[PDB]
Amino acid sequence: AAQTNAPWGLARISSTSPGTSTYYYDESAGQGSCVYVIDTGIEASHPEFEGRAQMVKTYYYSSRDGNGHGTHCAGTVGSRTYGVAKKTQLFGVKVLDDNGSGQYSTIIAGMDFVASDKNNRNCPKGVVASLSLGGGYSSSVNSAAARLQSSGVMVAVAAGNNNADARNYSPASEPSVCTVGASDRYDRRSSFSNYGSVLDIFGPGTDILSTWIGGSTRSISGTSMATPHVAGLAAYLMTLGKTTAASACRYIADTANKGDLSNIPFGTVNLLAYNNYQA
Repeated sequence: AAQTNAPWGLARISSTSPGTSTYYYDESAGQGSCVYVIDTGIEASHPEFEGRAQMVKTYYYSSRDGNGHGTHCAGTVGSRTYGVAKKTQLFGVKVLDDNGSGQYSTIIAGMDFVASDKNNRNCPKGVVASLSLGGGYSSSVNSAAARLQSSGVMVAVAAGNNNADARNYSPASEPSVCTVGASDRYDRRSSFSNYGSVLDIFGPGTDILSTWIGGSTRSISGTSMATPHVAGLAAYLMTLGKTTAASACRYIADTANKGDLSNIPFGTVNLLAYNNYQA
């Protein structure tokens, strides 16, 4: 399938070259997979989600996304226009308040929630969790992400926006999850993207158009935007039967566009997420 005039990041993940504007993907489109978006919530009523998004948990007085960040990330996973996996099911877990902040204890509870809650959902092609969040190093946050992954969920986490080594941030520094850095439309490392040995993959993260609250759209930048590209890609590849939750990160790295990014420091992988879809 071909989506013309797609956001640059969607076009990038199906291309061997930057500078194109059509997204190419297998029509299965993540059907039968599920992606949990652990964030500020999701505006499930947005027409871009086509009824495929729902809130499953909040730790606050509402499950509504009063911020926009979680809606944007969910849109990159799975919205009809802005999403990688256009037929996946989206489940929102509101661990972040409407100012975008959350206590680590609530974030940990949300991760353990997903590990159990997947047993209450129908995801025959597999389960992914997208974590566009993080703070300073925490062994307990890392361990929660490790448990979620161990439980059979493909966990993708943002590397962080500190232009520094991700070793000092969590859950970015957890080895067993998929830590995602950000690139721009010219195949440069995004100027804010963290780096380091713990990164597994880069995805589009500068000037990413997606859904926003109030039934709107907007373009924002961050490793928070790169992470859902990878989460959606995992869901898409699992639906195709090309990988599994336990190995999706390594499969994405194995099949990535290699050596095409600039300003990647020595010791950080030079790998850009790629669906290898051949029409």
